[PDB]
Amino acid sequence: ATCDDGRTTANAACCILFPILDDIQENLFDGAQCGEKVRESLRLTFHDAIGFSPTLGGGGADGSIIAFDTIETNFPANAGIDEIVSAQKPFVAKHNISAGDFIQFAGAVGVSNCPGGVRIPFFLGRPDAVAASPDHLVPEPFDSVDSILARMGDAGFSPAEVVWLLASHSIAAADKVDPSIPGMPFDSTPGVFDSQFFIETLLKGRLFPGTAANKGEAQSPLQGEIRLQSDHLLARDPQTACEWQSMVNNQPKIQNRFAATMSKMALLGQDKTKLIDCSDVIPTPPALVGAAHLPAGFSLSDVEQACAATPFPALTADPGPVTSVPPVP
Ligand code: HEM
Ligand SMILES: [Ca+2]
Ligand SMILES: [Ca+2]
Repeated sequence: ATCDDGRTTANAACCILFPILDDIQENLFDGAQCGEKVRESLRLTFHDAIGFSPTLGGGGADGSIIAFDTIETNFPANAGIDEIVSAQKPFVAKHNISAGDFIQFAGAVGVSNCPGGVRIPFFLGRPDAVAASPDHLVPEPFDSVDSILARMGDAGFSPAEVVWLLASHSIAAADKVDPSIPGMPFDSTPGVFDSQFFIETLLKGRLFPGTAANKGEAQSPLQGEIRLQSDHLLARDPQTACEWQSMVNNQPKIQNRFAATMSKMALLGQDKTKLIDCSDVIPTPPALVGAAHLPAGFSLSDVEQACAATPFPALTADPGPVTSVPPVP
């Protein structure tokens, strides 16, 4: 099919997505930047979709977190999610797209803004949300590895898939984990979708980045960087450690596994065969910037070898003394 200006798309239905693309790039993503709203939008795709259980209920990737926002944004596990829900609501109302479609579309478009990012498949046609998600379906950073893997598994994700989805934390920061110091990222490159998150979580912890250890927080190897306890444990757990370590300096795998598993997550509670493939609408992301490295002042001795099958790859450290991670703008 073709759109008004002759651009090819596999289905004519996808043409309605282009004005939505332009509007969000300009008015949600601050001129197609990989910034705060991109990160919050990626996070929202998860908080919307993970509200899904074959036995416990929830319609999954159905836009319920927007359509029933007063209920869902008040779940303890959804702390801080109100701001991005509130920012996205006018776009949903203004455009001719369901809330479930908009959330996943905004996430895929956002990721395409990030250097090293990957194009996530996108399907159009999710119905309006039917009911609010049940509470207690969103994993929390203080949950045990077994609890987290059981909840994600109930939703349909294997431990390896949990690792692949956690590539999202390569472009991520926290406001609620430690309320005193908002905007500390989970890796040293929160604006670059790269392997630094998997490297840095495997380093021996050194400090608590604020003035307090908070619930759900582990020791961080870097000042200005925050480490979730869930990430700390998943990096090292036998169920996940070899998968975690394999992401290190493996950009093609990070991209490929993230795209595939995000697509699967965006379809929770949905039937892809009743939807329309509009993947070709998502822009090509900019290429990776920077390279895999240990932070400056670190050596391979700082790695906590958790994978038994294979040793950590022999990365080199950035030059100079150990430095802090600047807060995200
Ligand atoms: C599997 C268990 C997970 C846990 C326990 C977890 C936990 C967290 C926490 C505590 C935050 C910080 C919230 C705050 O204080 O502001 C966060 C941020 C974030 N999460 Fe995860 N997460 C998980 C999985 C995922 C998945 C599957 C995605 C996929 C899209 C994702 C995407 C993000 C993003 C992009 C941010 C950054 C938000 C921002 O920069 O504003 N997370 N996560
Ligand atoms: Ca939902
Ligand atoms: Ca990064």
